[PDB]
Amino acid sequence: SCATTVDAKFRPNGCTD
Repeated sequence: SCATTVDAKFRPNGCTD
């Protein structure tokens, strides 16, 4: 899972969850 603990805008743009 990509957006999970920290932030979606910190992790890569268009990542698979």
